[PDB]
Amino acid sequence: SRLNRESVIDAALELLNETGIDGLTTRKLAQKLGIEQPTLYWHVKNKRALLDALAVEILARHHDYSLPAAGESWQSFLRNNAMSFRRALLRYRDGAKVHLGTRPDEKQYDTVETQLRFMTENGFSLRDGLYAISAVSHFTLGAVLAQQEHTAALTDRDENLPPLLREALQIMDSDDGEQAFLHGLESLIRGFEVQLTALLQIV
Amino acid sequence: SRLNRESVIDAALELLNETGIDGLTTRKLAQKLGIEQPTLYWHVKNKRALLDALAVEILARHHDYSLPAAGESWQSFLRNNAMSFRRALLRYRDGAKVHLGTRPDEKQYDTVETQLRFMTENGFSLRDGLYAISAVSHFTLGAVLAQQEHTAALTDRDENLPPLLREALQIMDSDDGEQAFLHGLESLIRGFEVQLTALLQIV
Ligand SMILES: C[C@H]1c2cccc(O)c2C(=O)C2=C(O)[C@]3(O)C(=O)C(C(N)=O)=C(O)[C@@H](N(C)C)[C@@H]3[C@@H](O)[C@@H]21
Ligand SMILES: C[C@H]1c2cccc(O)c2C(=O)C2=C(O)[C@]3(O)C(=O)C(C(N)=O)=C(O)[C@@H](N(C)C)[C@@H]3[C@@H](O)[C@@H]21
Ligand SMILES: [Cl-]
Ligand SMILES: [Cl-]
Ligand SMILES: [Cl-]
Ligand SMILES: [Cl-]
Ligand SMILES: [Cl-]
Ligand SMILES: [Cl-]
Ligand SMILES: [Cl-]
Ligand SMILES: [Cl-]
Ligand SMILES: [Cl-]
Ligand SMILES: [Cl-]
Ligand SMILES: [Cl-]
Ligand SMILES: [Cl-]
Ligand SMILES: [Mg+2]
Ligand SMILES: [Mg+2]
Repeated sequence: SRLNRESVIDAALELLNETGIDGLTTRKLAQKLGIEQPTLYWHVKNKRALLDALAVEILARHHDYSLPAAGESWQSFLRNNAMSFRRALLRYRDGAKVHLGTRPDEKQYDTVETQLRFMTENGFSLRDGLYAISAVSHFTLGAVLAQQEHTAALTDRDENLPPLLREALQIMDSDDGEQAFLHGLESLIRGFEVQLTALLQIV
Repeated sequence: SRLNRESVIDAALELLNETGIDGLTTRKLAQKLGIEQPTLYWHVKNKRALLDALAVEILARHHDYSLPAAGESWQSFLRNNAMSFRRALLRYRDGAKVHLGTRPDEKQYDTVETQLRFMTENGFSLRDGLYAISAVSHFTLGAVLAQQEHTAALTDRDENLPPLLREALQIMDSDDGEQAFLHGLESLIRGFEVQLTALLQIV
């Protein structure tokens, strides 16, 4: 079939949902595109190059809150950005693992620069603005990977549970982690705010 | 060589540091133990069972702040627990990926039950206590995986960087993520505290 960049990425994402990141191979992508492995090679040099592109294209296609709205507070921006980032990572099997270890791509430079600038224009130093963006990013990726990797490992396999653990697993498994993620996200944003507002005051 | 559980785990962790989680195979563990693959099989049924055990044994051996000190505040306990958890995950190559998707093991039941009880005895509901423990856990795992997966992907490969990104990458890469992790950890703990102290007050 068609091997332009957009068609390759469509087929790779389709394959990702069927196989997960570990079982995703260029050999299985060739089968799905109806081509021989050396044909695919001209287009897609290895698995690493494929994963690097998927990580970019998943946010391009499905992360619709990269940028603040005109006049939006930094608190509201981080909340909306994290909810969007989370949605985009969950939309594909092993989506957080696909994002992990990447750094912003050249196609993302204007986006991420605007996010860092916006934090500095709302009274954060670059460093404190970066620490908040990194904390939100790590917390959101951690929460998604815990969800996704939990699903995954459920293709492996106690009445011996002590009672608070038993109840805690009941609670954790009552949604895709949305409740726990949103509660933690408010805690993190509020902690950022207490720090920003404090200036040089002992806090 | 010796194939008791402790010797197998010693050799597997040694192998993990040489290969990483993706390149860790029962076939390479057999070579390192000087045995045939069917000998190893009697001891170690597959990679999943090995990873599940390593995840438990890494914290058993190297996470020394599982439990609060007598009279320790919940704030201090979460901080010390997160710093210890982080140290233990970083001690082996791909250590966070080894932890990911596991749930507490039977050998960890008394430990994790004590942690959940301790949060409830410091005025959290089980649910709000679990949300704080999960947020700390997700944030810490996210921060470690970002570090570890960054190292990993550096076995793949711009003057075009816009200036705040360029400076942000300089900052991020000035340590193993310790500064950014500790700053975010204080933000999260303080947000937990503002929530706890608020009770039913609008906050
Ligand atoms: C500024 C970026 C950055 C800076 C320095 C080192 C980095 O590794 C990063 C990122 O990896 C970023 C992302 O991946 C974003 O998810 C990212 O790329 C992004 C986006 N494409 O819209 C986001 O929404 C961001 N968000 C907080 C989850 C986040 C970026 O802020 C950072
Ligand atoms: C209570 C545990 C739990 C409850 C319900 C579902 C879960 O998946 C968990 C865990 O996975 C826990 C851990 O892995 C700990 O890291 C965990 O097992 C642990 C330990 N062995 O000492 C920790 O120090 C904990 N810490 C916050 C990082 C954390 C545990 O609190 C939780
Ligand atoms: Cl066609
Ligand atoms: Cl074509
Ligand atoms: Cl195209
Ligand atoms: Cl491949
Ligand atoms: Cl990452
Ligand atoms: Cl600027
Ligand atoms: Cl011996
Ligand atoms: Cl033996
Ligand atoms: Cl033993
Ligand atoms: Cl294997
Ligand atoms: Cl996990
Ligand atoms: Cl109890
Ligand atoms: Mg990123
Ligand atoms: Mg765990």
